[PDB]
Amino acid sequence: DAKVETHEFTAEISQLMSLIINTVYSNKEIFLRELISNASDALDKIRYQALSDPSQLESEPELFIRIIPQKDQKVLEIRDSGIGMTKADLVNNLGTIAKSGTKSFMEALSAGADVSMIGQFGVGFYSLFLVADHVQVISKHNDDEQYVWESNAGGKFTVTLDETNERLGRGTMLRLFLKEDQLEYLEEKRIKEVVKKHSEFVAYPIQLVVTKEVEK
Ligand SMILES: CCOC(=O)NCc1ccc(-n2c(S)nnc2-c2cc(C(C)C)c(O)cc2O)cc1
Repeated sequence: DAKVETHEFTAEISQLMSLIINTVYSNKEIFLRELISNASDALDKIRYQALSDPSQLESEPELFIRIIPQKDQKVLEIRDSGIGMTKADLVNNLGTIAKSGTKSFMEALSAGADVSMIGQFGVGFYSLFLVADHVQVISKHNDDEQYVWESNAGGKFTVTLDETNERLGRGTMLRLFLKEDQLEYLEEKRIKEVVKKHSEFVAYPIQLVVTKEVEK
């Protein structure tokens, strides 16, 4: 019965989340580019460590990004085998500590910036609220157990020891609970379109998991 630890977002991050979840910006599909870039960055970090110490890869030898539609749940999962995040990393990097990126980006938006520039401010993760109203971040770093960070775009998030999801081995899986009007991002054809348009230059395989009935 793992303790659910509740934490408060810094005010700036709560402010940014509210802006994104409510914005009517047109090009919502850039969320996927931002999340694939975060995955690629985490994969770059384990590759760097493994160049010196190859044993760091033994927890999951393959380096990949994997997109898993869960149609019945209205959930889109994005998994990577990058370096992952410890419990402390999840609490520190995903809410409690003000990122400079938040304020500068919000000022840029007020001045006319395109929401698509969010990654240039280091806060591209929060673009998921363009298409989702709830997210779980499941992560496993070689230095810690597997943990789940969870938020509903409010001012609070939780961190819980993971006793309910598939083991990642090493890496991170985002579970996006999609809005009711954004279910196109569960479709194979649409996902492929978005990946090919915005994520052509990625050094890791981008795998798409598709479920089909075996016909008679
Ligand atoms: C806190 C917001 O920061 C960002 O939006 N991007 C920078 C970033 C990129 C990768 C990681 N990361 C590391 S280090 N290990 N795993 C990840 C990771 C993080 C995310 C988001 C939750 C930030 C992700 O979608 C995928 C990841 O592999 C952390 C921060």
